[PDB]
Amino acid sequence: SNPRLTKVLDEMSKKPCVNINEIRKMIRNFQPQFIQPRNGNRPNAQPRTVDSFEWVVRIQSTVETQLLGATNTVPQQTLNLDISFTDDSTTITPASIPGSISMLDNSRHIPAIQSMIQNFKARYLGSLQDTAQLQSPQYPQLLAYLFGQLIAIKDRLDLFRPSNPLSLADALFGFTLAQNARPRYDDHRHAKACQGPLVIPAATNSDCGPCGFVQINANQGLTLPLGACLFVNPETVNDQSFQDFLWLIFATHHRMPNQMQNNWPFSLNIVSTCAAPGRQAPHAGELTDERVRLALDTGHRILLSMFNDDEETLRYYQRKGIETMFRPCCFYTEGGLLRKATRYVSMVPLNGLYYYNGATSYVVSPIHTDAHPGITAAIESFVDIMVLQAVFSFSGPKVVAAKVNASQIDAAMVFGPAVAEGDGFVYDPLRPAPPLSAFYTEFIHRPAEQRIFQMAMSQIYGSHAPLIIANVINSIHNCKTKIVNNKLRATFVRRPPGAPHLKADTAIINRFHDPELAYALGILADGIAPLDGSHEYNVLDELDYLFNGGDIRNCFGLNALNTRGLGQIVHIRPKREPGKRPRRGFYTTLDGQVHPVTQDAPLDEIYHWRDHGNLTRPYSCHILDSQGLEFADVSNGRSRGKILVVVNSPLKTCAAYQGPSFAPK
Amino acid sequence: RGLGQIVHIRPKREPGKRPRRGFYTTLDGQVHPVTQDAPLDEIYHWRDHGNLTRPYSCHILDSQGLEFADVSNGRSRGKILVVVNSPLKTCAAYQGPSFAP
Amino acid sequence: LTRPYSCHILDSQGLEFADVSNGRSRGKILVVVNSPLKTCAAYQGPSFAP
Amino acid sequence: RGLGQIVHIRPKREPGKRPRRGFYTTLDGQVHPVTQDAPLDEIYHWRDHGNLTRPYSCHILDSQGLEFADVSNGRSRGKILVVVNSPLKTCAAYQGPSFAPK
Repeated sequence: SNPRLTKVLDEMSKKPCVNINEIRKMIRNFQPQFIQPRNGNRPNAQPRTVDSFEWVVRIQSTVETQLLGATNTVPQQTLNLDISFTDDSTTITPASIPGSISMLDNSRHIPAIQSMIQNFKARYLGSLQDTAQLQSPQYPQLLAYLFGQLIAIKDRLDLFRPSNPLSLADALFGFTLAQNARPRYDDHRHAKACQGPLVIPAATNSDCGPCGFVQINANQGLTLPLGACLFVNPETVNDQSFQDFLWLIFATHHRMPNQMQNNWPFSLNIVSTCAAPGRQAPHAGELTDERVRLALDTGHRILLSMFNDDEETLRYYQRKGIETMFRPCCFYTEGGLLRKATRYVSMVPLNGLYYYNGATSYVVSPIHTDAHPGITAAIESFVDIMVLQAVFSFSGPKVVAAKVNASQIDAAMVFGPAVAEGDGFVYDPLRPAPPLSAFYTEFIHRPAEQRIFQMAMSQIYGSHAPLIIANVINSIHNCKTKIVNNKLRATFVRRPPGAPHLKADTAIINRFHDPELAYALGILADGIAPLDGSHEYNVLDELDYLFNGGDIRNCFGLNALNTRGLGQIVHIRPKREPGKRPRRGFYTTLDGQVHPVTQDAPLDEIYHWRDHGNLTRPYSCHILDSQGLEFADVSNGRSRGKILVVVNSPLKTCAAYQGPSFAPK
Repeated sequence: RGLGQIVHIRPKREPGKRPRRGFYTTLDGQVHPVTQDAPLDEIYHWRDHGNLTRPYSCHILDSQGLEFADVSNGRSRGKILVVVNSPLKTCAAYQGPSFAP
Repeated sequence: LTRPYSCHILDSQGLEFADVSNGRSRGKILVVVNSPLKTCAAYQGPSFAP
Repeated sequence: RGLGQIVHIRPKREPGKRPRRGFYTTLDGQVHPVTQDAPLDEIYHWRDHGNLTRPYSCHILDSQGLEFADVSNGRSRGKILVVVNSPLKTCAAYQGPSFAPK
């Protein structure tokens, strides 16, 4: 019993959303055109070490409006997307909910492992023949996360070509470092990486690279260690690339923050049937580019075999790991927080029994070889943040404002039309700000911003939907981020810890980036209607739609003429009620003031809004309420013409303007 | 002496139409909005002259969309007593005509 | 986390409860319990008052 | 002038028998093919004279398996005005017989 819900569901059924394969196909293979620090210009030559956490590759995209009837031409705007590309952040949390993390099934690792432990094992420990005690939990997650982090290191070094280079292996290990200095990469204020040169662990009897080793032979003993066990044939253990891959994984695991390092120990250790190949501990210049690449390849093969050859969750965890160092940069001065509350993947210490003999499959294009995986991971994340944006805004702007002496019992005041009763909260400013998990959770549980999310994600990803959905929900539940009174100034990565202040002391908490990108990519978009082609506009009625609780962005008939001469086009007068009583009218802006209008007068000096061109803040709630207005016309015609807007962006996907939406017709 | 614990003011949520911020207009045209329900003494004020207030002060010109709910356990309908012992009282004490008896 | 069986109020007779807030006494709450000794059967066990 | 980000060409989206790929043949012999979605500007990329091209040049002879998806709502159904003034405009200039496609 909800007409809007059923209408939207039927629409989404009519025009299925574009599954992610198109996004991957489009983004996989273009190099960035230019990379520069977010605020300013790049220097002549890049410094020795990435040290300013603002460098961001950007993706230009512009809009030009064009129409006859206006006084002068309209200047073009630059809607460009940015990618953080330097700053670090955590993404792994221990919390969980039912679907947040699942354990794989060792239904094809147990037969072989038992048949290989029954024969080559001293004939005095007894016959095992039970195939039921080999039931340790199967959680091969953290390996993929570390793999992703390693790929991220590689990509970050490649993009920001430093002046004096070093081999990726050399930079990662950091042989020629100082006592407690930062690694060659990731050396800045926010950097979180174990400093100092990496230390090889020890010179024990049974070594097989960085991890422990146990053999199964007659004149020996057998005792499976506690962590994970990767049972492999003697052929590969004595191979070369595999040893290098193990060393690389170990190396990237010891650069995590010390505390998080203690939480999730690197417990891998291999068991086979041949003599232990002593640890090699490469140093100075043993590993080189091609050898590293070969090791990466073999490691990817190993991980795929560990995942029951799933390759869709593997790519998921790999993306999530690579996301600690690449991520989209917000676009609105509000502060770019919608991402910060959706970035957590639950995890558990690795464990289980794994057997690896061959390949069992071949993937045409794995993530680790696609010409800068960082960008593709960042955009793969953005294509989800935008869907979340679309679902939250399904009802209204969902503002959160500040008022002094607000009741510390309930924080729900009605703001007027265009803001549904549920949303539109308020909070005292002089006390610590709210936690921002006290709103989102309340938003994504209703059976209107839930089913939409369900079906949209289902269409985007298909069978491997639940995992993402479940996980993101968990992220919302425990997010410590808080709302703040500051601005990002549109040329920063983080709020400058000075005294930026809000224009209206309020924050809209459901906008992350302009919906135009959502339309272009084909994903779901809401509210705001698309602007790419000829449009019939009726100012005399569009403006009316505005003052009764709209937003200017839908009203592309106004922005065109905002200061091109809208003045001598339309007048506003209080009301001409021919009967009961001649009362006067007024309107309320996003602030409290309720300045009124008494007589006929040109519109240009009654509202007088800032003119950006044809790209205004979509959820700014310019006017909340207004009663008693007429909007007379002051020119025959000249208020029922045409307008043409052209937007060309480099990320136009395959099915660009054929996606579901429910913006006013 | 009360009216901070006896009566509250809240916007009217009666129909299913768009919620609107109730407002009332004082004498000088200062439209006052009432968004979040609050105790009455925090929304409107006026000097206490006991029970002799300026008769025609024209306090509130108009108001639209307002509700008044009490928050005291049924002791908002009390009785009061007033005594006016003026020294220029005459025979026809209160027998004169009026408009609103 | 209050003591489960503290047996606070044994009995009461003749009492009424009326709210004095404009319809914001029926809110929602969220609780998170990330214990480190969670097992596979997270919450699938039987009970008495589901 | 920007036809590029207006229309895409893709091989074919036949929902049944077989996903084969498409190609076109120019006036020369070469039969260079098209496999995936891509902007039109780098698949044909013809010389631009303005609004007066060789009328009988046979730019493309054959093509099988193409779709021409649109990549912008509208922006591909507008108007155009061409003015040609020549000094030899005769008396009855645009009132002569012809059989060009309607």
